[PDB]
Amino acid sequence: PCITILSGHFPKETIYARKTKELVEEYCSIHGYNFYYEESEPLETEEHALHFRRSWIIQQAAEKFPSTEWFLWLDSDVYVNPKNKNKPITSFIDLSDPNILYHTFHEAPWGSYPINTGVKFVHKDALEIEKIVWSLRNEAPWNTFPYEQKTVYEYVFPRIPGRYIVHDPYTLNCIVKAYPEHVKDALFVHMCGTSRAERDEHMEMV
Ligand SMILES: [Mn+2]
Repeated sequence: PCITILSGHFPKETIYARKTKELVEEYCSIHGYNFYYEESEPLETEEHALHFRRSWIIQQAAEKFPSTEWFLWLDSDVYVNPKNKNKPITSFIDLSDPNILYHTFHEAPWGSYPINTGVKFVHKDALEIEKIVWSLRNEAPWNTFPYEQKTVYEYVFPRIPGRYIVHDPYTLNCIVKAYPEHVKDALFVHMCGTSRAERDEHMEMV
């Protein structure tokens, strides 16, 4: 399928995010995926609004790449494992069921929520849903942690029974501290919960 990977970060001075951007862009070039990257400074800078911004950036990606079938959001703290950069996304996940609108990933047993949306596949037919997710950013309880992640799991999922899958995260949302043993074989490696300087240091070793 036509896949558009999207992400974003501000400011440009944040080195780890420059590096993850580079690796994602390279990965897209290898497999012919579209790549959308939001470099603008957010107008709403509170923690909740920052987390929700992915559901606004997806519309940017849809406008730029109208032929997209699958949108793939990656946090700026996610990168493509160099060992696996020559392998397409479809070698790791089956996107053939026409009924699915979201592919998401758990973070068990080490995490704190049933899904981790640092990596999130959204079908083109869920763009109007993402518009709703964005609209909920300033309404309780969706404006409370974990924000868009809670909104997807607790607002969206109940309303689309059978049209989402929660997958093991070992290859596609491979949280570094939680699944160190799987990092080597992952496609998407997720530097979740760590500081900027810690991320800079990790990326230097990549
Ligand atoms: Mn993250």
